[PDB]
Amino acid sequence: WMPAYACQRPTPLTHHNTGLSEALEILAEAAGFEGSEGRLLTFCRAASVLKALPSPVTTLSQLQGLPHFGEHSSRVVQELLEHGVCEEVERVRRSERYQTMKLFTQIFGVGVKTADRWYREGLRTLDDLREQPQKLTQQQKAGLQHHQDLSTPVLRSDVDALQQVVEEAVGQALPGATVTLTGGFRRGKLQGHDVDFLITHPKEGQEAGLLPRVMCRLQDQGLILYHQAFERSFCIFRLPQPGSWKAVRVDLVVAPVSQFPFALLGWTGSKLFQRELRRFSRKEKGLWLNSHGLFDPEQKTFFQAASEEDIFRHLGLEYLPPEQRNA
DNA sequence: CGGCGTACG
DNA sequence: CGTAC
DNA sequence: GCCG
Ligand SMILES: [Cl-]
Ligand SMILES: [Cl-]
Ligand SMILES: [Cl-]
Ligand SMILES: [Mg+2]
Ligand SMILES: [Mg+2]
Ligand code: NA
Repeated sequence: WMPAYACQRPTPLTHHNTGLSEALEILAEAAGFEGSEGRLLTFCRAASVLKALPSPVTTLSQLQGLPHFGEHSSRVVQELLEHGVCEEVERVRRSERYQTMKLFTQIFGVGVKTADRWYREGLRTLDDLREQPQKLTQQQKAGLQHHQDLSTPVLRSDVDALQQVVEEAVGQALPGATVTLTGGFRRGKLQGHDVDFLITHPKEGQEAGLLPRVMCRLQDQGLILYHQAFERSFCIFRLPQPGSWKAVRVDLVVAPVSQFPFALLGWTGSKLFQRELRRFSRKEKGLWLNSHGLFDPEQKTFFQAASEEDIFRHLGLEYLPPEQRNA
């Protein structure tokens, strides 16, 4: 009744089991902070199953037969159904480890391994990190300086303004080039932690060398607070606000038009949706999927796709619009 | 038990 | 090591 | 942690 891969089922942005999925996602996050990738994936997948259900889970029997619910995930749900709280989840939430790893990994430039090393050195607060800049990269320095703004949700209102500004620079860098909104906003989210754009040009090959030209133009307009031949840029942008401005994370990616469907699919996400789709591709269909293409390793050939619809058809999956990829 | 997505900066 | 979905 |  419920297929086992998230790419086999529609997952809307808002759903009927918000509280249950949020709890499982706490345990998933905590597993990641400990390096337990398998447990992170199971808890993420169990959470996603609940997002795909057509109505609220009210009784434990409704978990019977659902993929990715075993003893542990089912006990979490049972406790939430019976008591409104799961003791394990609440213990994680208030733990010094969870709170500090979350605070540290939320920094742009800091991943689990860096956060964990700082944790073991006894560091606990952003001010702890500011006092020891000897230990910070230029990227991490930027992430820490801008941390407060970057912690403030980006709004869909902000996105339209940013896109016009990116389009202006893109059009000077390469007339005819296009800018497409991707990531969470393309899936219908009303706010986000960053804004994701995919850039291409209708004439194959004309996109070569494009992103340095775009970045130089944005920098000359005073709009770049931070950035690093390249085709992906992870920037911090200066975004107007009434009488002031705020820093916003923006990701720019260039793809040749031949690869655009694959890049659009990949950069539209969700992150879990894409991992599940690539796992499905490889394990169920024997095809290797990434944001550049879809490879048949028996015939040693790449599938040509003109659309995301083509890619779903290639993989034998019913098409899901971006708004239903919120796994 | 093995597997757990796959890229670029 | 970090980044992205 | 769960699937196959
Ligand atoms: Cl694990
Ligand atoms: Cl300004
Ligand atoms: Cl990729
Ligand atoms: Mg995003
Ligand atoms: Mg992004
Ligand atoms: Na980070």
